Amino acid sequence: WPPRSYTCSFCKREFRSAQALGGHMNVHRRDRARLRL
Ligand SMILES: [Cd+2]
Repeated sequence: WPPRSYTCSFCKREFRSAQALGGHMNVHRRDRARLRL
């Protein structure tokens, strides 16, 4: 978890937001889409 960027844990993806991550983590629910992993 860097200063100018944060992780969702579930997508282990670094983002440049705060509230967008909180919301983006709550949007998590299965894959149900493409993407190899
Ligand atoms: Cd996420």
